[PDB]
Amino acid sequence: LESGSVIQYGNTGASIGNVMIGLEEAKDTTQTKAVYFLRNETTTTKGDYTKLASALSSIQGAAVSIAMGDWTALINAVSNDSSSNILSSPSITVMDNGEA
Amino acid sequence: LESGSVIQYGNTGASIGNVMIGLEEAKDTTQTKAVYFLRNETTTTKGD
Repeated sequence: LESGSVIQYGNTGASIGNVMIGLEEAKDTTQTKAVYFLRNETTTTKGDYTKLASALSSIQGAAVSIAMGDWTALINAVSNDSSSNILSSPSITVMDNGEA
Repeated sequence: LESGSVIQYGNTGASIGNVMIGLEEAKDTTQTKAVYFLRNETTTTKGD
């Protein structure tokens, strides 16, 4: 994020840019005025988790981030299996040449 | 939550990311101005 460099794949249910930006917006911020006649008018503000919540909403399986110095590697991996088995038996009794 | 790492499964009726974020938003927060000429203008706020 210091530059705009990404190796991005949108096929996976998680994009690295959205994850990184949402992580950034969730940090605590200090707007220190230093309007020095109140010499040190700082402030603190808790971050917002909306972008991070939206980024992780569709993730199925493993999505693990590893930081190694101004470079983040996101690994995604999942395996899905499903089975279905249905039996139905309707029956009716009629007379010859009649509709049922 | 320090990173974005999750091993998430939505089939279950509970997703870990939503649980963790909701737990975080329910904590007590201190917006300490330290606008030092009231040297220590703190505040406290109950979580949602």
